Amino acid sequence: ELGTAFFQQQQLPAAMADTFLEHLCLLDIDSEPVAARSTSIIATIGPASRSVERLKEMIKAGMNIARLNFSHGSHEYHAESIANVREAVESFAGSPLSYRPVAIALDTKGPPGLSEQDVRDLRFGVEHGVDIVFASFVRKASDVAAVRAALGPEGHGIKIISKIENHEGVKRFDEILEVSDGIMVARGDLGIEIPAEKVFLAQKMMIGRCNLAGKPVVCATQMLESMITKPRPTRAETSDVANAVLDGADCIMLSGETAKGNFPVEAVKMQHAIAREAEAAVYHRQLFEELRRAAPLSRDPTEVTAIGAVEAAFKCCAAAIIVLTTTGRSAQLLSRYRPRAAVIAVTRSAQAARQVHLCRGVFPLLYREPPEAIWADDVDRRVQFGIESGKLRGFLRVGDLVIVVTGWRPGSGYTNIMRVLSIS
Amino acid sequence: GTAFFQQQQLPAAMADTFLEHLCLLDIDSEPVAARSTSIIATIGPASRSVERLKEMIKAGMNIARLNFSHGSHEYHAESIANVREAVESFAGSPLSYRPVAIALDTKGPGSGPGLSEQDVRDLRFGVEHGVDIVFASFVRKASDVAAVRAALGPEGHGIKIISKIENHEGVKRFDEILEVSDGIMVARGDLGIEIPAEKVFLAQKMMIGRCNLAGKPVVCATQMLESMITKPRPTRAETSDVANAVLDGADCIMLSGETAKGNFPVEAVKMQHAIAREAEAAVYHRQLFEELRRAAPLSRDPTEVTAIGAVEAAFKCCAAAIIVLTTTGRSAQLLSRYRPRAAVIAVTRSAQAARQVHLCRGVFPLLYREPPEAIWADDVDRRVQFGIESGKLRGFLRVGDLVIVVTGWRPGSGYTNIMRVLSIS
Amino acid sequence: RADVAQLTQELGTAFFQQQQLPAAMADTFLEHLCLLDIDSEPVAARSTSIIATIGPASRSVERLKEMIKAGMNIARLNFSHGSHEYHAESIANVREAVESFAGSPLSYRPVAIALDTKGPGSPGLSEQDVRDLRFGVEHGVDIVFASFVRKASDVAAVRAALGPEGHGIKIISKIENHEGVKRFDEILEVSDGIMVARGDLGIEIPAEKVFLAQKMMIGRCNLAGKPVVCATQMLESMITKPRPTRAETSDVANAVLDGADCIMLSGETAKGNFPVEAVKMQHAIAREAEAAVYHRQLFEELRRAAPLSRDPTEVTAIGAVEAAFKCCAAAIIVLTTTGRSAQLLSRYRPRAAVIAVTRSAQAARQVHLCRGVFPLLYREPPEAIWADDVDRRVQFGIESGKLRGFLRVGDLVIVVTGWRPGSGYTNIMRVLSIS
Amino acid sequence: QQQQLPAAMADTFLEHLCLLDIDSEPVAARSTSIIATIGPASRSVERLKEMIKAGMNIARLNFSHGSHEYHAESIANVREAVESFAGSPLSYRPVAIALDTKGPGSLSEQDVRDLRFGVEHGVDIVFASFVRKASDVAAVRAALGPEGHGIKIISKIENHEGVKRFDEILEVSDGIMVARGDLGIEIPAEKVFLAQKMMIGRCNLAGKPVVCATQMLESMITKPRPTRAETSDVANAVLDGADCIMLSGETAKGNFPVEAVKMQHAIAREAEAAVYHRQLFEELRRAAPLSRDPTEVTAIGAVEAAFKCCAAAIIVLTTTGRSAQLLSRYRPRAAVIAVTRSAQAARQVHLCRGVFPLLYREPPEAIWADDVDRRVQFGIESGKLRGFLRVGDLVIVVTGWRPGSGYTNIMRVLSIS
Ligand SMILES: COC(=O)CNS(=O)(=O)c1cc2c(cc1O)C(=O)c1ccccc1C2=O
Ligand SMILES: O=P(O)(O)OC[C@H]1O[C@](O)(COP(=O)(O)O)[C@@H](O)[C@@H]1O
Ligand SMILES: O=P(O)(O)OC[C@H]1O[C@](O)(COP(=O)(O)O)[C@@H](O)[C@@H]1O
Ligand SMILES: O=P(O)(O)OC[C@H]1O[C@](O)(COP(=O)(O)O)[C@@H](O)[C@@H]1O
Ligand SMILES: O=P(O)(O)OC[C@H]1O[C@](O)(COP(=O)(O)O)[C@@H](O)[C@@H]1O
Ligand SMILES: O=C([O-])C(=O)[O-]
Ligand SMILES: O=C([O-])C(=O)[O-]
Ligand SMILES: O=C([O-])C(=O)[O-]
Ligand SMILES: O=C([O-])C(=O)[O-]
Ligand SMILES: [K+]
Ligand SMILES: [K+]
Ligand SMILES: [K+]
Ligand SMILES: [K+]
Ligand SMILES: [Mg+2]
Ligand SMILES: [Mg+2]
Ligand SMILES: [Mg+2]
Ligand SMILES: [Mg+2]
Repeated sequence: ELGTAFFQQQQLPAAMADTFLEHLCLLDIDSEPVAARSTSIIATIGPASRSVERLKEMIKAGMNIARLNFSHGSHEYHAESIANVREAVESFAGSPLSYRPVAIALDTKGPPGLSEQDVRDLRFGVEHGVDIVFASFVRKASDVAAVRAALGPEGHGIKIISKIENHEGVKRFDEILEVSDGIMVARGDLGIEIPAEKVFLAQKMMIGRCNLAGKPVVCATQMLESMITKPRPTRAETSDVANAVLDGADCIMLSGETAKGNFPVEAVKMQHAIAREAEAAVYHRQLFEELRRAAPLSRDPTEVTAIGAVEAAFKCCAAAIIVLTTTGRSAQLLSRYRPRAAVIAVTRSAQAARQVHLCRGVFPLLYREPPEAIWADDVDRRVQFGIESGKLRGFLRVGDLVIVVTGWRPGSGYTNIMRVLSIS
Repeated sequence: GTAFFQQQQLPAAMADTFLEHLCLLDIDSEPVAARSTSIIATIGPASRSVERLKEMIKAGMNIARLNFSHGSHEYHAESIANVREAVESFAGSPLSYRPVAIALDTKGPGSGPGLSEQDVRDLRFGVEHGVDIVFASFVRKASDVAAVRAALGPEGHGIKIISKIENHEGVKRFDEILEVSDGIMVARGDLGIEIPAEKVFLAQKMMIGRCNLAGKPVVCATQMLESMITKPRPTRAETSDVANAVLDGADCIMLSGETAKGNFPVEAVKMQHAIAREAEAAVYHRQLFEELRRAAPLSRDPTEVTAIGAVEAAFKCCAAAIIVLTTTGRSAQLLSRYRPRAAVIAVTRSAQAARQVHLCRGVFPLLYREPPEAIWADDVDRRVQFGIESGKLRGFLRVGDLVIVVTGWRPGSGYTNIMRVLSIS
Repeated sequence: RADVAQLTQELGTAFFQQQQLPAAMADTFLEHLCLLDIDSEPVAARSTSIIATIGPASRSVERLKEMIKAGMNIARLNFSHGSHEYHAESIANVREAVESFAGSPLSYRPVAIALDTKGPGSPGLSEQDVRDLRFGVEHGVDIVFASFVRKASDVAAVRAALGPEGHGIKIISKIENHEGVKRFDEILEVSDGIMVARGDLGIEIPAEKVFLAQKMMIGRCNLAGKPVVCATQMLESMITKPRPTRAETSDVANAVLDGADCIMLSGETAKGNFPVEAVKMQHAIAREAEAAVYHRQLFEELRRAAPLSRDPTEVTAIGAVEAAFKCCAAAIIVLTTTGRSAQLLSRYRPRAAVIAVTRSAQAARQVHLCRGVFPLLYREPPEAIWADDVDRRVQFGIESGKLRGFLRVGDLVIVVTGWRPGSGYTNIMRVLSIS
Repeated sequence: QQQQLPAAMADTFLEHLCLLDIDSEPVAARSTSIIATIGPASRSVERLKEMIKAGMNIARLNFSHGSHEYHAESIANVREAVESFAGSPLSYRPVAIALDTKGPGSLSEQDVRDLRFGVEHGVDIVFASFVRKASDVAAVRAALGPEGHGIKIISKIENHEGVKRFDEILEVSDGIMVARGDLGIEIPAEKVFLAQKMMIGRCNLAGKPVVCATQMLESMITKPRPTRAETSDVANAVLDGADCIMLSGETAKGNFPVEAVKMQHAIAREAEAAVYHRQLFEELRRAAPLSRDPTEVTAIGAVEAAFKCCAAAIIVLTTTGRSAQLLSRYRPRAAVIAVTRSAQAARQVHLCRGVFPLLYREPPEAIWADDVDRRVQFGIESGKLRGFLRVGDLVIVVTGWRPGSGYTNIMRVLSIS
């Protein structure tokens, strides 16, 4: 079986609780997190985190997405930062146990319409192959359409994460989310635009609505602010990181903590440590039931397979859900049900591998082997790639159970199969 | 469509509380799904005619009960043959053929402590005549079940033993009896004499609840439509009783004198069929599925893990059916324990398993007769297609429906591990 | 276990093995069913009232005394049979048997008298019904079971036929056809309660659908806080046989589990060979079924569904029921003029008996329509100080409770009273320790 | 509607989060008490008057700093600023005085001296530092002597042993303080939130006050506005179920002590309206054990009645504060207005969330029933003056059958004016 020690780790006594109150009462500081950290860390790259050597330390500390703030620097400066990130990422393309795809996100300066500088900076993003755009001061659905249009003919695969920074953005949230790929709760400007004591209501509301819609939500700004000058954060700061994860955030961000502060690597390490602890403390019993009850009935086989797979993973305490995905959509639909099992996404798309870091609990594996002549053989080779990487990284052991999600024919949009596999 | 959400008590099924669920029950909401609670009809003078048995199979009879408290071995062998003859008269159309189980109900131990000598003889008769199930009378402890198992010998290992709880000791030792039995029968006639009559409903509801929790079949028996022995229509208490046995969670409902000796055997089967369909639509699945899920323990068995994943997927898309390939019936039983609204269409080559799965609510057995294909994957698809074709013929499926298909990774029993979402074309 | 540990040490483990208390503490309905125990005996008094149809088998004063002792709470007179002279003799015999026990509170049982109308037959109120309803007013009947109610205007016609003198009579509309089921909400709004008349309903709609109509109407009446009666063929075989069938005992238990305030006996008591035994059987089943009710979910659902209220009687009633559940109160003693304060307690389905102390003989008979209400008729002349008249009535309920099994030394009771005399001013809840 | 009522009616916690509205303004009075540490920046009588008006309910004196002479001057200045508002008895705000001990280090003689100072100066609460076991609480209780029988002991959990022995400490303490500063050094900083949420949950279950403390608005020591993490932290302590929130250096030595109190007040009001009462009340009620105590039985009946009619307040007559504490444990949305003649109980009841103490200084009526009705009308008049009540509102009134402590057993539904 698994043993009594297995059921004492990763807050499993608190997870089995019949009420939220009992769940809180059963939280144990001695119950150690075992699962890999599922909340992605976005680190803002600036003078303090630009060097190739510093970026290697940040990748090792847990950075998944590199943010380039186009409110500062120049095109030449950000292109050098992008090249340094790509160089530090590719320095691990040898050791499979260390290679990790890192997304590149462009944060716009902001706006009567889209600013001239935004148009130029967005074009720069397309030309430099950025994966994500954090669009500043989004107030309505037409602002997202303008950013979408500026991403031109070559950039329609770039993800647009709309930053909600003012009262109008909060009030028009539903129409913005409908046309955006995700949302960033941009607390800095939001805390100036609306009373500071109301920001938590906007954060909790937007995270809840994004979780319900199955779209990524980023919690941003001043999460570990004091770490710009101090080697350890305050009690309010560690609490804030933990509570953003407990709220349901897919990503957490570092701004000045990594862009200009004295402790960029330590700030990433701190976010990693807190997120792991907070993910184990999530009350999955009620969360899954509520995501289940609130999500409408679906006749989309990818959505139907995803809920079946997450239910199966919870039933056997599956070590992982291995999904084959071209666009990342199959992994995103698994992620919306918040499984405790890691979602190992095997893809041939280098861009999808970087973009799936926006989805909580998705661990991308970029597959570069040449295709098999028989499609079913090519599928099994990718499933075994996910198992062998999982074994290598520590996610899996022989005798573990995994859930495998695939489709019935090649190409995106046909996911409809869930298999229960025993690791051999 | 908007009309779809009007039928099969779907407004009452979406209710957030049990009280609102009751308030939304609609007499104009027609049941659409196939009747999932099995009907056991006791065979007798009123129901041994081969032509009368054909009418009863068409009316909904799933299990033929042979009461060994009456008649000789020669009488019961003629009952078995008349049953098999009426069942096999429909084998010429394999897409509409209905398997019918044969159950032997023992006389019991009487003033005796354990397996009576007559029961030893009757049980061996059952093995020799290939009965599918034994309804073991007056089971009081786990050792009574072991004695019935021993009397069936090495050749009767596949026969299902349903322990009849008919007295206080059986109720008090219920847990140990259920652990070693394949299922339970709430034998209300003797139970109502052995314990105060006003307490039988507590024993019925408790045993049904515990069997549902254990995932084992439970039969509600005796006097369900008693007045239909002489009258063409039942009383208000009788229709209520049938509906409430289904709402309690019974897998099977039974007819005794109503089919064995009465004047309305076909109409008593039609009546149970009509009530069960209405009551199944009125089940509050929202709470029931949540509770069965929360109470079911964690499992490392791939059949069990696939079953809950498949039931969850079926609810998510309002799947018309869950088509499962099964050798012993176990994969269909594990689907059935989560009480899906979707019909569990079980495709099997075992004629015995096809008969025995009638004990599990919502399992519709299809007997596959074709010899195996050389390529195993093609043999699985042909059986899946046979389920789709049978389901289309029988009204379970239409083009455009979504179905969940449950299969395994290699031949033989015990390897179910795959769930597929399929669109009917 | 932690929420019942101190109370288990105080009241004892035997207290918590009775009245299905292990099944009542269950966290799910499934676990609640699994914990039902045939050895867990009912302790509480029977709360679902029994309506017995009075006919040739149950008319004698001596037979009626046996039926009152067996548990009959409401005597039904079916105006589809007999004559005015026949039913007046039945009424007089019921009143004579009821008053033969008027010697003390520790032995008095008030019994309501209900008139069941013949019906309209082939649209408006029939001329026979106008005559029969006038008979009911003249003979002081407490309730009218109005046959074949199809719309709100049918109820208004019955109310009009009762005249100015029959304003206090309760109108229980009988739902017997498809139109009455479809127009249920408008009928319930203007009626005092409902009767699920399963005999005609089972002929008017498919017999296999009657259970849906019964469960729906009971649920809606529970939600509205109005009495609902389950009627017809509950113990049918007991007309000739001394014991009922397994379906019949199941039906009675399920009507109580559904949420019915009253259960009825028709030919079972009017013409059968075992009228007293039929009443005893319904009494035995109802007590067992009341203990098996899953109060944990039921109370939560009645609370969540009941709208917010600014009526102090309504606010006091929910507070009193909550307090009674918290301490396992033996009773909730309420002072009432019309029965309304006791009815508002009853709508939350407390496990504690609602002992209603009233001076109104009619209200004492009519509160039998509400599940768990035990009426006590107070006969003493008023005290000079109103506060001391209130205290005397509360003590009358505590004295009847003490020597009637209900209350014991060391028991907690919840007492519900008002701030001024007259109907409509209930607003006080007190926790009292009995000594 | 206002006070997050659309989010409060939600059928799931997820839908409740989705319905939270920045435009839905808080209407109810702030229920989470603010403890402000008094030091050089908040010592002056004039500064203390502005802090009382900003929302300070409990004045904390940290015996890790200063001297007995210094803290006695602080106590006198607090009492002077509090009494400057006693001319209007319908608006007078009681303020508790809490002594925070230095601690044991490697019961110390320093602590024995400081605890006797507290008894001699009439302190209402002792924040007992570094509590590791039930015997540490007994030692603090012994040092308070026979004259300090009524002082509330709030045990500070600041290390691994305190967390592990939490249950035995809570059973003998009056309440708990989650002392996050030392706890964040004694255990990994990323685990403190688990200890905070667990201790708050267990105290809510036990019906005992819990204080969230340290670095809640830390940046406000030098800056006029807090960080986004800080406002989030205050809101989350209230959402966790904390009865009190604390300010240390923010009020003791910082440049913006009044602004820090105003900030905690503003956040707490917003966070209290965002509490999901539908699930919280049902969980507190299901988990609270069955009781034969009439005060306990009346308290749940009164909270249930208050929710049923959206009562503006629950007015309770209490001697020791116990009847108000038993109402508070069910977390009613209605303000618990506690009318008390004891000045000590009025100060100590600030430890319980949603309890608003009213000190009774009117002459006693000759008839006891008349005396009770006047204390009840006093609650109504103070409520009307302070904005808690309006004509037409419904209030729940909780009283006893006989004078003296321990006889609460009555709940009445009253319509205002
Ligand atoms: C002042 O902080 C901000 O307004 C927050 N924005 S940021 O965290 O993305 C951030 C980016 C940057 C720098 C600092 C910095 O905090 C910076 O000093 C800097 C300096 C020179 C070039 C680029 C940057 C840059 O991108
Ligand atoms: O998540 P996405 O983008 O829909 O990709 C899922 C697709 O990947 C697969 O599993 C395998 O497809 P490929 O063989 O083309 O990689 C498909 O069967 C399925 O439709
Ligand atoms: O329910 P059972 O008896 O375990 O049978 C399920 C088995 O049926 C199958 O689906 C088909 O197997 P066969 O080809 O041997 O019939 C197996 O893959 C699976 O293990
Ligand atoms: O239930 P009802 O009909 O509203 O009667 C309750 C009334 O009974 C009382 O408790 C006592 O009133 P009386 O003295 O008129 O009998 C009132 O204070 C209260 O208004
Ligand atoms: O809350 P406590 O400490 O039990 O005190 C509440 C007490 O207050 C009262 O309401 C009034 O008491 P006093 O007359 O002593 O002021 C009592 O009836 C009740 O017992
Ligand atoms: O731009 C941002 O990140 C903000 O304003 O918080
Ligand atoms: O054997 C039976 O069917 C019974 O006793 O009810
Ligand atoms: O009228 C009735 O009582 C009936 O139809 O059942
Ligand atoms: O002593 C304290 O208050 C702390 O350590 O947080
Ligand atoms: K920017
Ligand atoms: K038999
Ligand atoms: K009639
Ligand atoms: K200190
Ligand atoms: Mg900004
Ligand atoms: Mg029998
Ligand atoms: Mg009729
Ligand atoms: Mg400290």
